[PDB]
Amino acid sequence: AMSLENVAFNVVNKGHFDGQQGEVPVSIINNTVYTKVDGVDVELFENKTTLPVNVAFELWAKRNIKPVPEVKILNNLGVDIAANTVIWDYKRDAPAHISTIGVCSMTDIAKKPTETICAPLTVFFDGRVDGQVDLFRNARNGVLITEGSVKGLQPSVGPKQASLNGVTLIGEAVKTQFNYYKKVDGVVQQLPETYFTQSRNLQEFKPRSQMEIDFLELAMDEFIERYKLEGYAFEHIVYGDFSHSQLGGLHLLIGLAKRFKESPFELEDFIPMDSTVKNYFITDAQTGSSKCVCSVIDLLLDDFVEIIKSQDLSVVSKVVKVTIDYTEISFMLWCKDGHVETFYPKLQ
Amino acid sequence: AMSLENVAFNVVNKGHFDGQQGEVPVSIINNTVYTKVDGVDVELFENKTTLPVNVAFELWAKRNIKPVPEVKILNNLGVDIAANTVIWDYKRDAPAHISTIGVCSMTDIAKKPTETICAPLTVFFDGRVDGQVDLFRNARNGVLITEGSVKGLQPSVGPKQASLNGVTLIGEAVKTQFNYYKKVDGVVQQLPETYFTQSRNLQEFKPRSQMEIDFLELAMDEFIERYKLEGYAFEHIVYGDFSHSQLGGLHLLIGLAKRFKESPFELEDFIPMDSTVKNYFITDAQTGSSKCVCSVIDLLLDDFVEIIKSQDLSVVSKVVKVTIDYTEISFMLWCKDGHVETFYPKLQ
Amino acid sequence: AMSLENVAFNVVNKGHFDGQQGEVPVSIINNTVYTKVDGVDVELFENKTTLPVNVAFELWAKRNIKPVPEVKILNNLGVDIAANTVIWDYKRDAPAHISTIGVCSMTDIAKKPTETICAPLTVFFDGRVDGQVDLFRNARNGVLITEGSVKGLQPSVGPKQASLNGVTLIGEAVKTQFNYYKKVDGVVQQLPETYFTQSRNLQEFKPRSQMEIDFLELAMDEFIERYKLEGYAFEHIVYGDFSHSQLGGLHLLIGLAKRFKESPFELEDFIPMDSTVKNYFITDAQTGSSKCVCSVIDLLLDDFVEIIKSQDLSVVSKVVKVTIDYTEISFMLWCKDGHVETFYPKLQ
Amino acid sequence: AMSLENVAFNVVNKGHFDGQQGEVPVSIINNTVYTKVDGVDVELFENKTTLPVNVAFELWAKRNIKPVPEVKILNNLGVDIAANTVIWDYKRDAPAHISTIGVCSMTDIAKKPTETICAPLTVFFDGRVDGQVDLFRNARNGVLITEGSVKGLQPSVGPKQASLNGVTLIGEAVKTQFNYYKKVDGVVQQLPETYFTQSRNLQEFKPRSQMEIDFLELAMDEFIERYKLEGYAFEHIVYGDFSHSQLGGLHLLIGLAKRFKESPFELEDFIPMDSTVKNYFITDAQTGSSKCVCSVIDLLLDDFVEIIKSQDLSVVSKVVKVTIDYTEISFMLWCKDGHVETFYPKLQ
Amino acid sequence: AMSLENVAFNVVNKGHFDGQQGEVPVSIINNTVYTKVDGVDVELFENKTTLPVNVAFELWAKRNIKPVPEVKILNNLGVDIAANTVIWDYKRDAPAHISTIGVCSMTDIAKKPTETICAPLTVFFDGRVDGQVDLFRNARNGVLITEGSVKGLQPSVGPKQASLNGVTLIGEAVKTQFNYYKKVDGVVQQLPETYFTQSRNLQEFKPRSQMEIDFLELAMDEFIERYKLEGYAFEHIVYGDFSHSQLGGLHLLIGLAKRFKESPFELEDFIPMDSTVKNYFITDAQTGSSKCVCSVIDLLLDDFVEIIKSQDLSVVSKVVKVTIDYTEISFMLWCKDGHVETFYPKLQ
Repeated sequence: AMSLENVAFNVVNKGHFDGQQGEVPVSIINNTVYTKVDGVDVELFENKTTLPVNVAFELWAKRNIKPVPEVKILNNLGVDIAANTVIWDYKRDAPAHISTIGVCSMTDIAKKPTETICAPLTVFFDGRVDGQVDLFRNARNGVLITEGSVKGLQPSVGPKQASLNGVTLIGEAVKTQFNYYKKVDGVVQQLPETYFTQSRNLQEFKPRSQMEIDFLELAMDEFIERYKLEGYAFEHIVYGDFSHSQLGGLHLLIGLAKRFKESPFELEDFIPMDSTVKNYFITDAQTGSSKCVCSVIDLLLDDFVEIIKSQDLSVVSKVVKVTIDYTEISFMLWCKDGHVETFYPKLQ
Repeated sequence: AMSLENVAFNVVNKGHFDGQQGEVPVSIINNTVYTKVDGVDVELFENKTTLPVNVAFELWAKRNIKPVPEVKILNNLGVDIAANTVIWDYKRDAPAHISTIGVCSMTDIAKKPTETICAPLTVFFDGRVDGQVDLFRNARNGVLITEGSVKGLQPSVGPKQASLNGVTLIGEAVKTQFNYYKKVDGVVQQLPETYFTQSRNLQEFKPRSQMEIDFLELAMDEFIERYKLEGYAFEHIVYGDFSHSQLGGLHLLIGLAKRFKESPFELEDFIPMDSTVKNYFITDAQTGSSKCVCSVIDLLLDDFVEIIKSQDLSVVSKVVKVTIDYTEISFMLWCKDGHVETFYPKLQ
Repeated sequence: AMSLENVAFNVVNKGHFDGQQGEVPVSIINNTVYTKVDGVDVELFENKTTLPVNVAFELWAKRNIKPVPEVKILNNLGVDIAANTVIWDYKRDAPAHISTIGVCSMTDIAKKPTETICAPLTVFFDGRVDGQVDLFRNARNGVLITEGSVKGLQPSVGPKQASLNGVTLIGEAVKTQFNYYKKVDGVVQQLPETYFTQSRNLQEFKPRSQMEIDFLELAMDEFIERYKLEGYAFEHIVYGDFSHSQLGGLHLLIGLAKRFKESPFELEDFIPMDSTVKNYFITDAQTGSSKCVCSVIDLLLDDFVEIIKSQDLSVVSKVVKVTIDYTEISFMLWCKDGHVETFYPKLQ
Repeated sequence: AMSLENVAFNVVNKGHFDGQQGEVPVSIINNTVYTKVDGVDVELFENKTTLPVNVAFELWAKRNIKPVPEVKILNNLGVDIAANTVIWDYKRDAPAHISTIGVCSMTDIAKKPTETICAPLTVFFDGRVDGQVDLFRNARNGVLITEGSVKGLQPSVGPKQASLNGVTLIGEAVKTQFNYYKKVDGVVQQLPETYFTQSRNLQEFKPRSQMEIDFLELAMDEFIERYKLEGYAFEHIVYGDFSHSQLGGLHLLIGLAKRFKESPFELEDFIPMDSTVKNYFITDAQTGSSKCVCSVIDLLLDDFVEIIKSQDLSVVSKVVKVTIDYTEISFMLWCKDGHVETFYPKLQ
Repeated sequence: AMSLENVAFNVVNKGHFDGQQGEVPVSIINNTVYTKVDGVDVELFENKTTLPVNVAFELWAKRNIKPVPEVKILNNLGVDIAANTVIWDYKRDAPAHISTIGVCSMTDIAKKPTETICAPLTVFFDGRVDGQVDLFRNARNGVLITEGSVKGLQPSVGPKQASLNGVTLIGEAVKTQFNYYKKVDGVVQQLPETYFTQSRNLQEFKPRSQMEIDFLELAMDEFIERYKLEGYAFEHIVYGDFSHSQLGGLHLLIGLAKRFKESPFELEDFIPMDSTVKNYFITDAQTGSSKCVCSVIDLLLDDFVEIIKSQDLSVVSKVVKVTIDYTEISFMLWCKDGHVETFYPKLQ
């Protein structure tokens, strides 16, 4: 019994779509959904998607309000569609997937993920919903998340953090660390050994290790001494070189966060989307040092130190592949006389 | 149980809103309403109104599909709103009235015309719908149409023609001639004795009298001779003077229709709406004779001859007030030596 | 080397996309594509589709300019996508199919119809293009058109008419009659024995048989006498009953065309798309007789006479399934005392 | 002498509409009003309303720039329209009322509030403008604000705060505390005894009592001890329970402000408008505790303590009505064994 | 004292901008200008231009309503801007020139054509307006039209036809044949000896010579015999070859008009603008013969016969430059054994 007026009633009264009966008067003007509240129009939704305004409104109302995997993880695992839910991409202000299964009549390719149209697609299954672990078992392609153990299936421990209504957090009142399972052409995959990005903000950056606490509190030369990082170019890669017109290094989010406490800078997110590696056009406000494409990754400083210290420093230029968020991230490693010159997530 | 998807289901399956249950998938993109038919979007409605697209769609679906009074009559009678129906203005491609009573939740000022908000508005009542003659009796202001007599109420015989789905016609299978009643401040008002405009097109103009048949067949001089119209300036007023840069006269639709059979002309409808008198920026294609504001009225030629022959031709300039479509239309009558020079529907 | 400026250069210089090199300055304002010609913007395309303006522009430029099957035939045969071409739907002013194969980077689901994503879709193949008969042989699902025989494949002779740039015609300088082939799940399907709709207009209707010439010339009673159609309700079904408020019958396009020569009527195409059976909200201008859903089919009068004369007239109400344009069209046959009362393409 | 170019001249030169003569060149592109300043377009106004761009621009230019009652007060008092001013709703970025009286030709229902169309509407009168106290005296329905005493009328002391150009403040250089008067059908109303919401922000929250200073400085168990609030569920209602997946309580703005100093949270304002009680979809970033509909009221903690301590705690579930901002606010009071379990502003 | 409300008042009351004082309430919604007429919005203008809606509305209201040169002539003469008028392009529904001089504050580059910014632009001057012949004399660049002689200036007799409000006509009540003058870099230029295109429609085509009357009446073979056109390929060039998939010839409008009387065809105007030579994607409905780029010129058949009979037929391929509408139109002349094979307005 789906309608625009019922989706709007649910938004107004329940904060989101909750399957409740009722209708509120709605008006659609351009890309905005309004509702009449005491004779005046109140904005309910501004469409930032490439879908029709009323269709995007319904998918946003029908979004998953439980902690879900971050869109970058789902993309890295090859998820095409979700089973009977909408994973809302809060970085793009749009649905994470083109089509739905049992969600919205306009976007639905099927009502149940058992339909033969879903067989070639990697369907996302949520073990927290009844029957979805069995639906994954029967599906040809899919990704499954669970809070606990699945009989006979070997798990992949995912990241500590998940997205709850666009807030990335490590849950204390809710579980955010999931077990991951993947099936390709009916065969359960052995998910690779992986590092995870920490998904922190520059504004509210918090250290998650004694090494990260020491990076933010110590001076550059004290930290590099304490952690035996001489010859690993942390001055360039992590701290950043602001002495020339082209900003040197600055590829770790912790280094950007440290810089941010002292002086501000403009980070232009020219491709605004969730990804393991982010690219910014950075302009340092203090010096005027800038870089059009400054690739930034948020790895735990210990994990980045482990990666850089596990590389052969005998070649001038070399690609270093690292599994991060289940995807293969290529890095460019540049050395001279057995010491690191630069190390950065490889641009195109 | 009103919804956008239900209004669209009714349009698709019933040709208009018919109160049927069901929903079709709808998408709204800009000012157009689409529906998915076999995987592709099919346009159902293009909003040409100043109302939100979904609101205008519902009012158009909920339009009156019975022969109704032409919008010019309703306007001339001071109608502000209709009771539990939508009079669709096909000349403006929009609802004839801003608000509704018991039609659409967005535009509704009341559910029943008995609500105190309707008391100061001239509500249109349709005696063909049960209980509407009683609602007119209780209404402080209103206009009533009926197919027969209402005990005690003195009728006004309206025009022969009515509008059925945008087609103005004199009904043969349906009744289009109504009795008119009006109330101002609780008091039934006597509607004036009036002429009616014939509501004809220039393209499909058909004569409705032997005088009109003779105007279209006889040459200018033999028609003026046959009907004793010498000294009444029909050469200027009805036939039109195309000899100078400013187009002379041409204020009767029959004269424009006669001209149209010999040579074409541009009629620019700069205020596109239904009205007793229409204004056009006319450009004669043959001669290049033009007039920015050429007021045109479609009176039966006999009725126009009666009006012009009932005037005193002894004054140079005089306003002549004639009741047409229940409204007083001022004409400007210009005479010299007891003969008409010009007679035209008075501008501004 | 695809670009908006190159697609626009091809439109301006070649009349459509022709793979020519070059660029013209383009501006996009709202849903319109303009080009600068001597300092002023000239409109190249108005987007009437639900796709982005630049994407719809490219698909329209890349439209098939050879005589192609009419969209109603393709839909009736279950075509989902075309192989390396765009079938443009001139009734909807939009692409006939959502996605493309090797046409446009934005709409492409594949570059070649051999990609596993195309396997479950009924791909349209054109035997007039090199390698497409082979691609049909390899396709899991598909519809093939050819100008001659394909060794081993049993053909279905299609309609005489095809669509060349939106003009439906029976080709004299070009071939418009194709052989049809269909495959469902790797298996070549036998297309049914079918009648074809004639695809004529009400305005430019031309008779295609001596029976059709006699329907338009002879009066109702002498046509029914000459062709022994007494008791088959042609007075109601084909000629139409305009005596009551609800318009009776009028389900054959030839009957509407005959009526159109005497007096005009409004046909409201509330679902504007190509289909075997069309639904119109009809208002007869002469009488005021109207019908919200008047289903109209354009069959050759001989074919309609054959269908109605091949029915058992001994039951009060019965569904009659007739294959027209490869699809099964249900009719409702109503009889009384061994005579037809009504016969109409069954609604909903 | 009202024009778009004159309204724009006033905005550019006076900061708002000031009745000054002059014109600036204006361009309208979609929902934005621009002005040419030295050959380039400078944005003057982005329309966030459901009114036409030029009409909304004029109403915003003609907004009241004196401290006015907050829109939530006006709505609670039943104000329909303002007399010869525009109360701009800065929460909705739109006019607070549909129509105007003597403001804008497009929205005006009358030029003077003495017109019979205004008689049934509750017109807002400002005693600070000459003759408005007399206009209220003569009006059938209305709300009057004054800075001082009105002869013969008994006042209602309103809130300390008013809105000056969207900034809610307790005036020091201007008077923001008004006397309120209301008339219904010619009869001056006895306005009810009421509490007022404090209209504070979460970001710039400031305590307005020693109890509020102690709530923010003391620990939970110290405050509940000092103010004898044991058994009143302040731990749940005011402090908030973040231990479970559903966020417990958190219905007072002071409690949200206290939480905000320690850790951040997402408050989703799904119905963005001014109201006595606000509803937010809250997600606690630290714990992942969330609630789709968390009703929040900003009462002075002393006023909330007075309300909760004046309730009978002997029933399991009970509705408690409290007059806040002249409106009746229903609360849900849940008790067990003579102690409060929860107390919250009642959702639908 | 220019305003949107005053431009709209002039449109409503005068049919166009007439410098009259007054204002009407206006609303702008998207690309449409509306006015309130008795409580409802009536559309005044739909913007089809790339200028802001209110700016395009003012330029259309301020359009030249006197017979003016056709836009193709102005373009061929290199006109960039008009002096104190707007030449409205009715083929593009937009101003013919980007900027104005003394017309609209938004588009104005100057108030008087004597401003140094106008010196490098070819300004159009109208000798029918006081002081414009003098402004042409002082102009560095310009085109002047006059109804009579200008002392000392050698005239160019222009075409018989001009455009009066979008209607191209040879004036009888107005003068449409002008004297043309041009200045490049202060120097009066001698305009070439030229043919003129006749500016006729396919629908309302009328012959303008005994040769043109004979082309439309006589069969192909007897016209070619009567006018001694054997060996000049009129069968291909003028009559058109519809026997093959590619439509042969058909480059003269009279030939298209003759064809149009027997059977219809689609002419796709892919570059919709006024030009000496027009390009159409033509599809013959009868045969299915088509051509993506069919260049069509409307020359008087006598003028085309004179051009083709004045060519040397001894070379296989040759470019023939003919002056038409003051511009040099290149034709491609193809011969074999002393006879014409084809002659067409040379593409790209």
